Amino acid sequence: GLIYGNYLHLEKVLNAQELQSETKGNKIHDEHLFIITHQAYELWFKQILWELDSVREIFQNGHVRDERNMLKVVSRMHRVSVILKLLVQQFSILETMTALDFNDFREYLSPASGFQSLQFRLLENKIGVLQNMRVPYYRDNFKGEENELLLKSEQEKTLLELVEAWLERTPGLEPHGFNFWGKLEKNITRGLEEEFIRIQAKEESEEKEEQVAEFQKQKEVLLSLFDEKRHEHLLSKGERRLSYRALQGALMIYFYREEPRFQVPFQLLTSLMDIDSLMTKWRYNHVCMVHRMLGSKAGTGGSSGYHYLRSTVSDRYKVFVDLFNLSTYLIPRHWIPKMNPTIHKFL
Amino acid sequence: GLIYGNYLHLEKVLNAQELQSETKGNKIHDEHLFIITHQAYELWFKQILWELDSVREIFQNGHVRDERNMLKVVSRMHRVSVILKLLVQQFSILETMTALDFNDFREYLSPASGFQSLQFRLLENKIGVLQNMRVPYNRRHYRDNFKGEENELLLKSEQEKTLLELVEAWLERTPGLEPHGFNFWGKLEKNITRGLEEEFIRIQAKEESEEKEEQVAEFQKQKEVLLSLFDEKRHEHLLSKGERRLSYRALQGALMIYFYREEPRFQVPFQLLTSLMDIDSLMTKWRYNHVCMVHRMLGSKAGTGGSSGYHYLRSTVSDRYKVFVDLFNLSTYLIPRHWIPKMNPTIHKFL
Amino acid sequence: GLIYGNYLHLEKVLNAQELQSETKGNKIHDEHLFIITHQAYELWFKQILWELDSVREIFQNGHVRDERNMLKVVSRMHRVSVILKLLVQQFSILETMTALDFNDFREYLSPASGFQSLQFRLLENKIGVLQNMRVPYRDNFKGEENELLLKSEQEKTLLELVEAWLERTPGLEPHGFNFWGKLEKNITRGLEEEFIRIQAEKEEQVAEFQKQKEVLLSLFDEKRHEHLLSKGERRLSYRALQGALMIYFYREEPRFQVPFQLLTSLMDIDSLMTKWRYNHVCMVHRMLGSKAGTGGSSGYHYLRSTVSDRYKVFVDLFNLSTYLIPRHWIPKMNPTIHKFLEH
Amino acid sequence: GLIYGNYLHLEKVLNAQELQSETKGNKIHDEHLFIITHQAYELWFKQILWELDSVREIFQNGHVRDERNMLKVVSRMHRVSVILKLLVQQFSILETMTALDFNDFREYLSPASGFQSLQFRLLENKIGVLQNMRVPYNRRHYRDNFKGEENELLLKSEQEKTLLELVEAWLERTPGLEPHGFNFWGKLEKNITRGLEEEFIRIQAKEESEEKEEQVAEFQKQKEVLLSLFDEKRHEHLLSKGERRLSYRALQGALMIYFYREEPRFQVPFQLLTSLMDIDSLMTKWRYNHVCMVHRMLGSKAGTGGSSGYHYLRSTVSDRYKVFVDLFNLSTYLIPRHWIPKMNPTIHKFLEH
Ligand code: HEM
Ligand code: HEM
Ligand code: HEM
Ligand code: HEM
Ligand SMILES: N[C@@H](Cc1c[nH]c2ccccc12)C(=O)O
Ligand SMILES: N[C@@H](Cc1c[nH]c2ccccc12)C(=O)O
Ligand SMILES: N[C@@H](Cc1c[nH]c2ccccc12)C(=O)O
Ligand SMILES: N[C@@H](Cc1c[nH]c2ccccc12)C(=O)O
Ligand SMILES: N[C@@H](Cc1c[nH]c2ccccc12)C(=O)O
Ligand SMILES: N[C@@H](Cc1c[nH]c2ccccc12)C(=O)O
Ligand SMILES: N[C@@H](Cc1c[nH]c2ccccc12)C(=O)O
Ligand SMILES: N[C@@H](Cc1c[nH]c2ccccc12)C(=O)O
Repeated sequence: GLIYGNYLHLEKVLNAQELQSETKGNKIHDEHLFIITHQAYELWFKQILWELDSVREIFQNGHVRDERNMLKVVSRMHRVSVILKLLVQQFSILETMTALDFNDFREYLSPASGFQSLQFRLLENKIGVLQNMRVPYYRDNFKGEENELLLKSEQEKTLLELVEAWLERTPGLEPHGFNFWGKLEKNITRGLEEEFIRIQAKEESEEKEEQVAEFQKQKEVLLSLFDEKRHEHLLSKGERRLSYRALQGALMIYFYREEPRFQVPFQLLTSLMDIDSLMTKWRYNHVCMVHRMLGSKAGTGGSSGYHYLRSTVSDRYKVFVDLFNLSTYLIPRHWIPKMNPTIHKFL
Repeated sequence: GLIYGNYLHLEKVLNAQELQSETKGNKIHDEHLFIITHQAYELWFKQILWELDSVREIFQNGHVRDERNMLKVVSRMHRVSVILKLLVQQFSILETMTALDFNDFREYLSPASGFQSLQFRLLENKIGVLQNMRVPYNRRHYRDNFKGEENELLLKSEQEKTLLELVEAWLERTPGLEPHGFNFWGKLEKNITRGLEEEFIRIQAKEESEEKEEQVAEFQKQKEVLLSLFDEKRHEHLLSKGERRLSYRALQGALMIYFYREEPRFQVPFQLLTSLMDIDSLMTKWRYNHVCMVHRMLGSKAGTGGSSGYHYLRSTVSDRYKVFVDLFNLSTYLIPRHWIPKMNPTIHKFL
Repeated sequence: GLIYGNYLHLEKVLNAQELQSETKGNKIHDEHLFIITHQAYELWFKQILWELDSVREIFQNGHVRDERNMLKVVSRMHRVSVILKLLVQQFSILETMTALDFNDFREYLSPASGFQSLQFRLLENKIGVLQNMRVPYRDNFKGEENELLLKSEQEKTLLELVEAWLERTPGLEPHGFNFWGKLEKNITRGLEEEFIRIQAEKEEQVAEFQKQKEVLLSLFDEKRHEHLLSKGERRLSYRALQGALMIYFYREEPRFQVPFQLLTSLMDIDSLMTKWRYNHVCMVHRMLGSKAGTGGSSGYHYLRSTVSDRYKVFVDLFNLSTYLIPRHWIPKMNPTIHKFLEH
Repeated sequence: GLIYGNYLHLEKVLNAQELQSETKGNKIHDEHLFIITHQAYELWFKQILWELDSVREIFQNGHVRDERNMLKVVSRMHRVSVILKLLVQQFSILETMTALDFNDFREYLSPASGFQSLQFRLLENKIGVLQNMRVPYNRRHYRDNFKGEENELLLKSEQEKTLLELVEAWLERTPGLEPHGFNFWGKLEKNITRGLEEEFIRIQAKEESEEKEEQVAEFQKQKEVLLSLFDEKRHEHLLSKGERRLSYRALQGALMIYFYREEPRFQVPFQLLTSLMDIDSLMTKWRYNHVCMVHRMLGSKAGTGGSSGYHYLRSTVSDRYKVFVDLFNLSTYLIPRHWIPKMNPTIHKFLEH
């Protein structure tokens, strides 16, 4: 019964290539590569959305609470990063088209543009790209059911929100349990006092002063971790994304990552940072290619082109910026609150 | 006005995903990845066919005679190797599927298989894989997967001039082969004979030892192989055994381009021969990346397509599928620079 | 204060390039690429040995028994896979050397060869390639190096250390969860239940079933395992094989999640090691055609023979995919066993 | 008899791994990966310099004039691209180190940093990064990080002819620019003037609508930009600001090679100009891969080298470091195929091998 071509619906996939250059009586060879490249990107965007929606659902329905499901969650998020690595490398194919050959069919593209990629916007919204923090110069380019899908993607819970809620339930944050945050503040305070005492002991000098100057900056940054009102301020400015408690959960997972219950959660947090890193690399690879194709010419979508695309390579689009910035507060191993054999048994 | 999704016919591309697991009311999540991965490979096969047919046409219609067209030829053949590099890497995506999760939807695939990939067979044929070259199982079982217009397209792909045949005819016309002109082959036989005579004298001069006795036997091996190049009867014998594919005169053209590659008229031609070897290497790396994956997916299990599975696929990782094997094997006959026939001012100007 | 160049000992690393063509009064430009490529490969071989020895020691010193060390074990084995991926890709650099430019300095290399790569042999040995299964190596070494290589053959391999760990896999104990007994029962019921279905298209369905029955029930023949094991065609003990299959089937159970990742990584390393070998083959074919190597091998022909399951140490982890069954056949796990496989 | 290990001097290469964490009696496992990764980069930087210096010399000694050398020049410049491609991908290895594990040995590194990579600075200089276009970090020149011979070597790298200067000189001699010959620049201005006039007449002829106002606006913009290409004084201004790098005549040569790339004598030259943009693109991609990894390693911590760290590195991902920016920006002035000045059989014959 089942045949390869029918199974893969190749009657659709391999009959979707219509050169506008040809339609308008001036067939240009490289337009075919241009079409295929975009169609391959859109297939992989569909796969990323399939994986991403399935992970969002595992969080939203509480399946993530059952830790049996963590291999599936980390495997699928790792799989998204493996797909994004290919999409970054895939620009190398379209770069075998010269700007001069591109120029021969560019006129037939106006006013279509990548601003009309539904799936790219769905992908951005569902990971959790800030709606206000987008570069000043998006949903205007969409109508009908597509506009509806995009609104759903903006209103439904993002991977960021769902990871946030899960980080807020991380074991060990309980003030009457392990009391991670209280102990951490106590240990950092005591650690810094002892570091100062031994800087003071040294003989007055340009070096000692440099050492005091650096200690004072590091002290201010480390203790700023414990300033909740500062966090709330930076939250409202969109410079941070995660709730204060979610930050505590993530830092708990970082410090105690070798504890069996935190091993795969540490892999997940690593994977989320990988996905942000590969999405900005996708953007910058797109940028470097567009510079060769357009120079300083305006895009068919109405943007300044090259200059606009450069502005999207920015932490404005880094959804898990907080997971990166937590590296600001790494401390000597021996300052990390100790685990009692009971804390160990629970993890 | 033109819209992105309309331009790219995404109403077809993004409505072509039907999970057979779901159609039998037992939806398996990873079947979606399986479908997208094959669909992406088939889009790229279609692009390779588009590049490959355009280059076949440039050879067939004689446009290749105008050397203005050589940048276009080498760019498109290089583009094929860049696409094949991505397709080799693309297996890393499907390797994120465990054998256990694959096993949950495999039953819904039978009897469909990669043997029913029309485009993969069109690609093999159009580069110039011959029915004889295919491993016994593959040889006849390959055409028997296709009916109607699909079978018509495969017949055409075998009946029409292959890239091998078209490159061969072009290599036969390589400037410098002309016995009345630069007479490459005559001068090469003379210089290699003279070169071997000087080498035999150098070795014969050496103080007697074990190391001399070794060099003598090694020299005698190299002399046998190098002088065998000029035995056209031996060339024809190896053609019939399928050990060589190119005509004797095309082989001479290939060596001309290798030795004189820096001559301006042979610069892009040398890039093209490099690209043809690249495409053979990447086709066989594609085959071997597929083998390594299938081994983890099936172990010793037989394929849905009817083959032994892992064991069959290993047999396709063979030089019998290497269309431009002769371009690789010409490295057997590389000689010291100072043995290569000199070009005087007259022949340099012509190139 | 520490300085970058001093820290990295670049006084050594960047003063280690001597072109033999230039030493013999005939400097060939592309020999520099040739030297750097091999040196970069050897640095990464050293890094893989560093990771692989550290993981061997975690198994051998008992620390792997502490399941808090599994993240470290899988990260380091995954790191080996990421290094090998780069090393496969790294052939693309040396392939920018034409066979004709290589031919200009090849004469200065004899009789040196890759057969004299100490680290490559150490890597093969330490993963657990056995000397009797090698395609017809220590003859190429002397003194301290021949010594290090004998140690690499005599000391516990990653295959042996993983074998011993797989034998202790929870759920195998006959008095306990009794996985192997339960699995045989369920596959026996599974097959005779399908025969009943099939016997009630119809010709080929009877043939395919008897093929499947024969193979599946052959899994339970321990005598047959020991035969193929002694004949070098299998590598893991029968109990280790049961552990592996336990981890495959129950991989989602928290305590088996990172172990499954580890089994996936061991298969990735075999796959990438053979891909390294095959990329080396594809390049050497263009460089040499049918010429014999400076090492005294047939060259291209000998290298092809190393692209075989003779060199696939974890071949058993691949072949376990032969014996995969419908998931409803897998012995159900009660709340008693489920709680034992929680962290 | 030559031995593998002796040939590759592995007695040096594989005895250069000293963990500072171990030297201070606290050995950290991942410091070994850190050291090997930097050592591999430096081996490849040396190979890039070897290729780059060989190609600089082929231009400088005048051998580039004999067009039989063009396969060698393009092969070696493409080889630099292939190496840089691997170096971009190589960051994936060091990314298998967590920020937590890096934090366990970071203390033993200060005040060493990548600001002290002689070869990275040599590479930047020899391609043609402007010293006055470099981003500052401590109000002083990057070369303050170097002393003695290293400082001298970097000075020579700044002073000696860069790849940009050598390519520039060669572009100025591009056949077809000579006003008494093919007169490319004269014909191009004439053809663009005509092209724009015929384009205006076509817009003038449409019925008054938003579509016309769009086309009139879009047209007068394209008109301004294209005609600007012929303003030599505008080019000289932008050249002094460092917004352009190539002389006006070199720019003409590059555009000649773009438009007539298929002419046999311009085929390998067009490949070279493509390779030069690839190298700019792969160097900036190296910088951004470095940036993305460093964000996870340090967050907003200051660098051992005295920079702001992540924030400073983001500022080097900039057209300040794009040496062949003019080759990219020429795509601004691409025109319809039929506007390109026609080649008669005489110039066709002079641009054949
Ligand atoms: C010759 C190749 C390409 C050129 C010249 C190009 C040009 C542009 C330009 C100028 C923009 C900004 C909007 C505008 O004014 O049009 C843009 C945005 C975009 N392009 Fe491309 N593009 C190319 C290839 C691709 C490919 C292969 C993809 C694959 C999906 C893609 C996806 C996008 C997306 C998703 C956007 C929206 C990005 C954002 O707003 O952040 N582009 N492109
Ligand atoms: C789980 C993944 C895969 C498995 C288990 C698999 C298995 C097989 C098997 C067993 C065969 C031999 C014919 C048969 O008996 O069925 C085969 C052939 C083939 N497969 Fe795959 N395959 C996989 C993925 C892919 C992908 C992604 C492609 C992409 C196009 C592909 C393309 C082919 C082609 C073209 C053939 C025919 C090759 C030849 O005859 O030389 N396969 N595959
Ligand atoms: C032009 C490039 C190369 C050629 C022609 C070449 C050739 C050969 C040949 C002929 C052999 C078989 C032994 C012999 O007869 O000499 C061999 C083995 C080997 N080569 Fe290479 N090789 C090349 C590049 C490399 C590189 C870059 C590495 C990196 C370390 C390498 C590592 C090895 C190793 C480890 C072996 C032993 C493999 C085994 O016994 O399975 N080769 N090579
Ligand atoms: C954990 C990994 C790494 C970290 C955290 C790191 C951090 C930094 C930082 C902070 C700087 C700015 C100067 C400073 O204040 O120290 C820098 C510059 C640099 N790093 Fe790295 N780096 C890493 C890996 C590497 C590697 C593997 C290379 C390989 C050569 C490298 C090469 C450089 C170079 C050349 C610079 C100077 C770049 C410029 O000025 O534009 N780094 N790095
Ligand atoms: N699985 C539990 C506990 C939990 C929440 N966040 C975590 C992070 C790491 C480990 C466990 C947890 C839950 O989802 O509520
Ligand atoms: N926006 C591109 C054109 C383009 C790129 N990708 C596309 C996909 C569809 C339609 C148009 C495009 C330009 O300005 O040149
Ligand atoms: N272009 C000419 C001459 C030619 C044939 N083969 C070649 C190989 C290399 C260079 C030139 C040629 C032709 O097609 O007949
Ligand atoms: N032949 C494969 C199944 C398979 C792989 N790729 C496919 C694509 C379409 C249909 C079936 C397949 C097997 O034996 O398991
Ligand atoms: N950690 C225990 C139990 C164990 C052995 N092998 C395993 C495999 C998976 C999970 C647990 C185990 C041990 O080393 O003896
Ligand atoms: N064995 C290779 C030469 C070779 C490859 N890699 C080497 C490293 C060191 C010494 C020699 C080599 C040949 O036969 O051509
Ligand atoms: N080879 C000649 C002519 C030349 C200069 N630049 C070029 C660019 C492309 C083609 C030829 C040239 C020279 O060096 O003066
Ligand atoms: N500058 C880095 C440390 C570093 C990265 N690479 C190095 C090489 C040598 C010495 C130090 C380094 C930091 O701030 O953490």
